[PDB]
Amino acid sequence: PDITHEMGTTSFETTPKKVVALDWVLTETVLSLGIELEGAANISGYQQWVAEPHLNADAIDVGSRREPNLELLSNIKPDVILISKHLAAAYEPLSKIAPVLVYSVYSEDKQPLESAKRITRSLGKLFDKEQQAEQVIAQTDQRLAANGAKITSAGKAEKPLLFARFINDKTLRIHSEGSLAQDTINAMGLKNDWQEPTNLWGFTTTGTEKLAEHQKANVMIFGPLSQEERQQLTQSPLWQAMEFSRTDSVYELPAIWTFGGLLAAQRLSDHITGRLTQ
Ligand SMILES: [Fe+3]
Ligand SMILES: [Fe+3]
Ligand SMILES: [Mg+2]
Ligand SMILES: [Mg+2]
Repeated sequence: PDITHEMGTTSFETTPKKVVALDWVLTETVLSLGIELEGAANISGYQQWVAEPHLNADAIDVGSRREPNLELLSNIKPDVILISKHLAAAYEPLSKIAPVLVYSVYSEDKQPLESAKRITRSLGKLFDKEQQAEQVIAQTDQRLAANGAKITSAGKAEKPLLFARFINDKTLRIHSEGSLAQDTINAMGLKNDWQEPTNLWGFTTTGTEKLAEHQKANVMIFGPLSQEERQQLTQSPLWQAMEFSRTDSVYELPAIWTFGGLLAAQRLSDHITGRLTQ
């Protein structure tokens, strides 16, 4: 019955049935184990930026990731509330409503894939889904290796990758050390063209002029992009001047969460493999 999390040890004499997750990677992880959410933070955002796996029908929006709705959470009476250390200032208030477990995929460890495995195992214990947890972990490692072997065998692993989130006309997040994207492509035997320092989420915020020092890369642009965002890239003199634009070496990915878990890594791996070996 005793579960350890980042704020100590909690006992559950029955598996918690009504589950709230207050970040999207914990939402993804709960869903990865075949468990439904009573509530999740910012469902319209999860739908836009995460997309899969699909949240269950009856899931209630319990506030923003930064501002949980305490009145609503009190009314819906969860059996467990899942947060990261990024919401630790809400630990004691949420604790008055229900048992709170603290799990952080993104920490100063900067090993998101390994953290998501550790956390998939803890939540597998919490929900009596340990076998399902071990298979999500094994299938993640299987898919990365197999996709890596395919890309390498096709002679497509030699060109380095640049992973970019569009922020505005003049601003990008480039994903490298500590990013889900980097843990994924490292496992697939690919090279990151970005070697600048990153925050604990695994990205550097940069100007778009920095792309000029990375023209030999295959550029992967995270989805989704708005019509206005995509027109800004299509029409930008800077982007159209870059070698990767002239050599058809720019790929727009679908909506896959850059701060997601094992299922995000699986989907990102599949889509990269598709684009590089089509
Ligand atoms: Fe939010
Ligand atoms: Fe964000
Ligand atoms: Mg999140
Ligand atoms: Mg990003």
